[PDB]
Amino acid sequence: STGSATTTPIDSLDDAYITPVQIGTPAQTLNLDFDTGSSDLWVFSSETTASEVDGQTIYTPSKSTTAKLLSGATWSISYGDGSSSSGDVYTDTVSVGGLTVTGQAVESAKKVSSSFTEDSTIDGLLGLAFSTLNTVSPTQQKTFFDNAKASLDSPVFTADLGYHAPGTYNFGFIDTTAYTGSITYTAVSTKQGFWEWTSTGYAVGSGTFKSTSIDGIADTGTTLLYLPATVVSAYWAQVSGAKSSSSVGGYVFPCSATLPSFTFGVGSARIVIPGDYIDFGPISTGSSSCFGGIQSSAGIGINIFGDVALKAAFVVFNGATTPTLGFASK
Repeated sequence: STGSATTTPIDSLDDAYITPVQIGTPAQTLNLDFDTGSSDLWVFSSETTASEVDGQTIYTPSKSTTAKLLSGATWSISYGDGSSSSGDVYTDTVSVGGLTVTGQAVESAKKVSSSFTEDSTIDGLLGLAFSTLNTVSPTQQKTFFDNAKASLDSPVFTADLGYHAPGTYNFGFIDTTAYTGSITYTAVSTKQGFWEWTSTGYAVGSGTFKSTSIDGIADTGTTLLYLPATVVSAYWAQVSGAKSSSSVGGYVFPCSATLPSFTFGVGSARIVIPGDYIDFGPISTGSSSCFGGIQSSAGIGINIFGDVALKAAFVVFNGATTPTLGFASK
């Protein structure tokens, strides 16, 4: 089997991408944030604290003939951005882009933190990290991809995120029309439950490539590219008036700037992030200070190849017995 679903920026900045997910019978379509940096499929639901729902589409398990309470199961998750959600769990039929998993753990939010409530466009998350990170207790649950894997033509999904445009998540096949050149595959460590790999280095603009190992995660659920402060300083040093602002919480640059590209290495291959991808627009409406899409990972404890990096590539999440990560230009 295969699935293919369009993923759509939630706003003009590509702050996140939502992918329609059918849950239950008859289908309830929720727009979920596919997150290769987490392993919970959780949704706004009929159970979510009413004051914490503001425009989201909710899953109502009671309207799904295939929903079953996973008795006693609860979940609680805190993301790298300080957001959180928790609740109970149903099993239900979940389809993504024509690919159906029966018995998917659908984690029903009772509580969501303010950032979720405030984002009316995101009805929940569909985690695509390793199921070892799943927060369901006392019985940890598998991700959608883990549940689908055995049925897929190939144990892979691909992320083809758009810059200011829809992209595609494919399950079980590699669209050889979706990228240029070859896919370069690179080793993954699952030791932290992430799609963790080692970039072979970087270049800033037309600058010489710096060969240096950068351990990071391929995280579709993270907007920006978070790299060691040395790399990020090197990048922003090439933008007149760019500065790290503690008040704003990262590098800002003059909205009048033309950003340089950022290249990151995948083995001997190079993925070029156009400078426009690194522009996250005014820090506040009407500000002439723009937020940078390349930020220091120093305060995180992990480098994150988020959407800024991944949308420059066709990315293969190879969930074979030995997982690997493929990057292609597109």
